[PDB]
Amino acid sequence: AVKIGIIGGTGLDDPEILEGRTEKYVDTPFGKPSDALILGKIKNVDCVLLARHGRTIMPSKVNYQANIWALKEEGCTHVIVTTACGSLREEIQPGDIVIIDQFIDRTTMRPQSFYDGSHSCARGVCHIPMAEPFCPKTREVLIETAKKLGLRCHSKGTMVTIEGPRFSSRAESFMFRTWGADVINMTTVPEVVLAKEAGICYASIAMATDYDCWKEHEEAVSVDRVLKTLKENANKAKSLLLTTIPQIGSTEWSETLHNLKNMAQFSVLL
Amino acid sequence: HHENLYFQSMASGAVKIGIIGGTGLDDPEILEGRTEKYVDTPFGKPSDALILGKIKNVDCVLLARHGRQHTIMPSKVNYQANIWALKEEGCTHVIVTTACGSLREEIQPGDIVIIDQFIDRTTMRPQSFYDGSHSCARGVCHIPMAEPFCPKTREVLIETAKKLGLRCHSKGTMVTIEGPRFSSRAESFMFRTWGADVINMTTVPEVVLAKEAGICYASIAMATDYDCWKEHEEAVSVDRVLKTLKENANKAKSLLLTTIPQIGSTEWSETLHNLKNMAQFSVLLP
Amino acid sequence: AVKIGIIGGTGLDDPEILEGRTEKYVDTPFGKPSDALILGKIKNVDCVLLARHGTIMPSKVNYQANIWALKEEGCTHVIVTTACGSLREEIQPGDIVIIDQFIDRTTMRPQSFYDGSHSCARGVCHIPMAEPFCPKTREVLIETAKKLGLRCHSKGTMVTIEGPRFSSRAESFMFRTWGADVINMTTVPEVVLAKEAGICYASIAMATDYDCWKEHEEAVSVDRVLKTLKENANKAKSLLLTTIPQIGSTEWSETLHNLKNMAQFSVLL
Ligand SMILES: CCCCSC[C@H]1CN(Cc2c[nH]c3c(N)ncnc23)C[C@@H]1O
Ligand SMILES: CCCCSC[C@H]1CN(Cc2c[nH]c3c(N)ncnc23)C[C@@H]1O
Ligand SMILES: CCCCSC[C@H]1CN(Cc2c[nH]c3c(N)ncnc23)C[C@@H]1O
Ligand SMILES: [Cl-]
Ligand SMILES: [Cl-]
Ligand SMILES: [Cl-]
Ligand SMILES: [Cl-]
Repeated sequence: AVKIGIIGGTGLDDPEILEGRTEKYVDTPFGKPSDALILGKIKNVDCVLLARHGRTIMPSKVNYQANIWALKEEGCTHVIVTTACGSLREEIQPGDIVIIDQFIDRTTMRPQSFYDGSHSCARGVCHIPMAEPFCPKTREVLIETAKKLGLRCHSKGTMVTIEGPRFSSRAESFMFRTWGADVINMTTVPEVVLAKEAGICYASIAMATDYDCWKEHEEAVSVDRVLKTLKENANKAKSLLLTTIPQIGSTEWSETLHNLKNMAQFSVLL
Repeated sequence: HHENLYFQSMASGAVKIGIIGGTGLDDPEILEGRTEKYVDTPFGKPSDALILGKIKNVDCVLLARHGRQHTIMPSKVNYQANIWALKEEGCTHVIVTTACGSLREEIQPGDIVIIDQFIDRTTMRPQSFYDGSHSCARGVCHIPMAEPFCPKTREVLIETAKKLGLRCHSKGTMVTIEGPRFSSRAESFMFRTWGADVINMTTVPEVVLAKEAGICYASIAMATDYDCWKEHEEAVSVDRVLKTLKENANKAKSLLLTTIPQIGSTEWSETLHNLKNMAQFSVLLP
Repeated sequence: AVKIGIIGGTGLDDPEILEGRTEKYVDTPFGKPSDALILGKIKNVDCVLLARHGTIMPSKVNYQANIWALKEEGCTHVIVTTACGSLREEIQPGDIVIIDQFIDRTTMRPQSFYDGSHSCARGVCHIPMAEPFCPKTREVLIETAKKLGLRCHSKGTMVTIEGPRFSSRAESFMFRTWGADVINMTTVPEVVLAKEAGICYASIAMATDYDCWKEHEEAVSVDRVLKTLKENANKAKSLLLTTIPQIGSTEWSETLHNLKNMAQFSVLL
């Protein structure tokens, strides 16, 4: 029974889309999620929407633990998120989609495990594998769905997640390029890590909104530029989600989820 | 439009320089109309009292980063309180000095580096005023860092160093490490490959916060050692840094003393207006 | 008077090895060590054994308390063993690496005793890290590995990640480009703190996997690490046991004097 948690689900909380709507504030052993969980069906598939920043909060301080724990406890099998990001590559243009497959962690202040010694709900030490952080099957549906829509889309990409809330210096932007990063943001880590500990199939839709500050004869990133590009291109990620959702619903998952569950279980030392 | 014109003394309808690490400037021969003032901020107490006065007829505010008696690790300096206090005093500009390690052969111990970029290797440090917990700084601030250092100040610093005939480097990338330990040799080498030119423990987040405050910030970096990457050269130690600082402090002091009046006679309204705008348009609110 | 603190001393707590055994729980100004200190003689050399995980995630190990306790017991030397991932083809699972450098990728960890909050450690300490690992110990380790005929690497850079998660593949690749050779979760800040304490510290790294960078190879997992450790723990144990008496017979007065001076002259008061 597929149930899709959606974080950053641009415009999905709408009576024309979300049927049987219901809104639910929850508590978790890690605290309160960013906002109420919005429950309903989209194209006959059970979904749970969660707004990452609420509606106020810096990326460093988002309660990623509470957010993922809540989605797990609601019964989500899948999580699909959207994020804005900066492009670190010429061929990734503003407005393009990137179905990211890897990350580089540049965060510093963020808890990244549920298994923190302090919670009876998550006993022991968890060393979760991260060789493949993102759900391959969901990513493949995202890719094929983008092609069906005729959208500019990149099939793979490495996201460097910085601590923020400041944007990167130019020396930093250049060094990230040399480390192999393709796109840059402030939220992928530790969301992806925690979803993996929870045995959830997690994938990210990244939309490039600027070229950070590395580029020649190009204007550097600002809040205003991001906000304008998002406004011009949000419709893309929304169509992609909306078209992906029913395909997730009709796909077989038992083996995929069984392996995720085993991987998470055998990562824990008691 | 408006020209700032005078006629028979009358005009129709203001630089203040915060100085952090201001080597030897707290001296009656230099600082005229001295006054000393302990302050509170919404982010706590600054490292030390603010020393107020005029230097070559320009209003200045001196602040010791490690406090009087150099008692605090770079990780635990209250950068928020320091920058907020300088802002609240009315500083338009901040000029700091820092010691640093050289990562490049051509940056010799004793050389000045007018840095233009940084690489953050800190881990423990608040880097914004807009932290959700202060009514004085509401919302989320994503401040741009493409050009972290005030270009106009940097230019005056460069041209002033040339006038004095000092060995000086016009650009440079500072890697700021968390400390208080110095870098391993593997770290030192990797920093070189990332493009860092000098190394220290304080530039981040001082530079970031000044930018959020709409202050024109520049740094005078003085190389005191070659860190530990170098052949037929002895590695950094507290004692080597101290010795090199002592031999070379007169340089940064002259540089400042000669820069100060040039900042005072330069036009800033447009520069500060743009900084103010950049800071304002960085903040998100519902 | 040589006294060897041993962290991760796989199988040394045994009546056939540790003579005059005694077990001692201690308090330090930085809290409780991971576990009791096990005191005794191994091949007539005074040792102190400490179990690093006592259960506890690497981020939350009390490295300060562990090193302080070993210092307070009089340890002149610390020799540790660590599992690690290999970032190089020629460092095979089961190999020993006598590491000589580190790259810090930790974020949450106190790395000094001189934290402003302890009268036992007043002021600011800027310890040098050009040579984080005791050269003389390392040389004995290398020569001893050769005598035993073990596969051993004379140098190596350890990247210490925060954990508890393993690295992504993008991370694994980038660590290679930075010059790291092996990967773990504990070397930093253990090595740093031992240096502040004036202790000659060296590390025996045993590769247990190839992390996740490699082709035609299966990625790291808790189960793979554990299996490889089980098959190869004997090697580090024989190496320690054979190193210990050579440390005992070596002259150290100048080496320790210089470490003591280096630590002392690092402190601003
Ligand atoms: C209300 C809409 C406008 C928001 S602008 C600030 C957002 C954008 N987020 C992602 C983001 C896009 N480009 C980036 C870049 N170059 N570097 C790092 N992050 C990014 C992070 C952040 O919290
Ligand atoms: C005035 C007291 C001098 C004590 S020496 C330690 C000082 C020097 N600061 C800068 C500094 C110079 N060389 C460096 C190097 N190689 N790496 C990193 N920082 C540096 C950092 C620190 O707070
Ligand atoms: C006895 C417990 C075994 C559980 S496996 C997880 C252990 C192994 N430690 C070292 C370790 C080996 N391979 C590594 C890799 N690829 N990356 C990072 N650390 C490693 C870190 C950690 O605390
Ligand atoms: Cl880093
Ligand atoms: Cl983000
Ligand atoms: Cl510094
Ligand atoms: Cl480890």
